[PDB]
Amino acid sequence: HKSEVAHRFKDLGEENFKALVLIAFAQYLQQCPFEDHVKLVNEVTEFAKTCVADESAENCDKSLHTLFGDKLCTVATLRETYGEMADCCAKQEPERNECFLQHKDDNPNLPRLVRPEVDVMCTAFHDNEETFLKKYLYEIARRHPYFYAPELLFFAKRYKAAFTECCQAADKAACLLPKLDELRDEGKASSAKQRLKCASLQKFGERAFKAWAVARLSQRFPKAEFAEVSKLVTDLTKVHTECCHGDLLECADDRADLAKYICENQDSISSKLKECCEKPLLEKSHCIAEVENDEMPADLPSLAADFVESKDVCKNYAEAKDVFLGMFLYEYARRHPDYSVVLLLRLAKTYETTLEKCCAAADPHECYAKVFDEFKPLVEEPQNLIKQNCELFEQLGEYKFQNALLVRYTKKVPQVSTPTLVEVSRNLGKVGSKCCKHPEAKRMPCAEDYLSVVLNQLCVLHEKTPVSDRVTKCCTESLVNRRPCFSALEVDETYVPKEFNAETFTFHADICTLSEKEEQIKKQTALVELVKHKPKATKEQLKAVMDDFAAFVEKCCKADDKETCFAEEGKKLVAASQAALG
Ligand SMILES: CCCC1C(=O)N2C(N(C)C)=Nc3ccc(C)cc3N2C1=O
Ligand SMILES: CCCC1C(=O)N2C(N(C)C)=Nc3ccc(C)cc3N2C1=O
Ligand SMILES: CCCCCCCCCCCCCC(=O)O
Repeated sequence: HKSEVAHRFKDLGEENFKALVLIAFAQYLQQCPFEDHVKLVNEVTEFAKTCVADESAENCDKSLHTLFGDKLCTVATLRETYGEMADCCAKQEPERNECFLQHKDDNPNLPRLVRPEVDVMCTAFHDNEETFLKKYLYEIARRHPYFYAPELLFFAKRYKAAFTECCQAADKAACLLPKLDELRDEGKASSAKQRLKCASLQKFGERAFKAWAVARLSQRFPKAEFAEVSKLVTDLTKVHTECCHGDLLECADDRADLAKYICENQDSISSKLKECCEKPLLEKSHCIAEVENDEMPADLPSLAADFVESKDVCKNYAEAKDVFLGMFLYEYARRHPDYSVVLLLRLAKTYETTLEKCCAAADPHECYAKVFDEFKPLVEEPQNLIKQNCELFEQLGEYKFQNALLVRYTKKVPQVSTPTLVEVSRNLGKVGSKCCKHPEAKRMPCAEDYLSVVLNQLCVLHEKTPVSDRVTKCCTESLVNRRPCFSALEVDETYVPKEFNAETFTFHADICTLSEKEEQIKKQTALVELVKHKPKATKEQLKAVMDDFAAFVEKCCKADDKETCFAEEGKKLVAASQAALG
């Protein structure tokens, strides 16, 4: 109505409002201490209540951006702490706001957040729950300036549930830690995806984004009309554009609008939206974004009717290429919730290439008549990888599967650093343990989603520390040829064995007191190193060596006077192994 703040306050509720204002300020004033942020929040909340009480009270008519900017420009240390940014206060809206986004550091030099001992966490939680959770929101928000504030709040609440549930438990640690580790993972995954989507829109452009969207939305809402999907793809692209620019308000209003639109037209979009559409304003978007795929229409024609057999294919195509290709994708995707999005893009691209040639050929219909046959090998490549890799994972376990990946990628890109190879391999191993659990129907989408982030993170590191032209080739390839380009990597013939280093292969009894995760990482680091030294070793030779090693440990650890055993037997092992691998 007349007062924007009061409106949001009433819509949101005091609790969420305060949470959001806190996240907002922390995302910009990433450097100010916690105590300072709490004060601003109180002041803004006070102001808010004033406007709710009397919508005509002073300033209550000012816009959110203006109000937000004015308070921001209140920090006296502004110039001394952010310098350049303070200059923004001299500008006027909307340049002031714009000037602020331009100075929001996407990655500050803040210290890593250390997880305290479970007992101190629980105690702090019980003694001052309110500030325990706000501190949490503060620390996270300031480290992820672009994380969509509301998603952040969603994470906060699960964070609180974990403490409520686990601090009462008989065995707090066994209950809390795992929930915390999972939260961190999901949080980092979610954050990495948001950045990934924004980066994509930048490099690859809008068209490619809309394409990605048509496909994903079609698998989700297979009953919706193409017209509806187009409309959505359009608004969703605007949303991400604004959300990527960093402006929280616009981002939020766009998402709110999209969600209501969807909920009002839900009976013609998807049946699986009842649940999501009842939830509170703050959770609609979140819910809808993760809503389960709907059941697909029962009486659905063969694509080849409208896209191969038809006589007016080139006519309909020439008439509006993108649109036609859009309908193709839409048709292909809603019949395949089991394909990864990028696979659907590959087919679409293939179809496009074909139409581009064939529509300028003698008899078009004869040129593009067998195009669908060109899809089969494209669809099959990713399918067999899943099958082959998931079976291997069912046999060996996550850990031994991770060891297999280690041997496999170290041989492919020996140049990469050992610690990097270890991390990426463990993560890939995780993708296997979380996706192979599902039935074929959902394996590909699962892998696609996790692999996209793992691969991008891979590219980022490497981008900073280049080591191989091949990796950079794949990393700068189309985000549709990316995974395939990495799958096509072959053993490196050139790589010359690393000079033997005795130190690298000597172990002390400390490895026994080490924690599993610690032990594994130590063993795996030796593994990569072994492979870098003897890149021609075969699975059998390696297998054999690892076995001896297995014993070696179990033998030394769990045996009177361990230190000695690791220096005596260790000498033997290392010597024998070298001869074995000549
Ligand atoms: C190095 C990562 C440490 C780290 C961590 O444990 N976090 C956490 N906790 C405490 C559950 N929750 C998060 C949720 C989302 C994001 C984006 C980040 C975190 N957060 C971290 O940054
Ligand atoms: C893969 C899920 C398809 C998908 C979907 O339904 N989305 C949606 N709505 C409300 C349509 N809003 C978004 C808001 C935030 C994020 C991060 C993602 C989406 N968006 C999607 O990407
Ligand atoms: C709303 C209609 C837009 C859909 C456009 C269809 C484009 C499909 C081609 C695949 C795009 C991948 C980009 C590329 O690598 O060339």
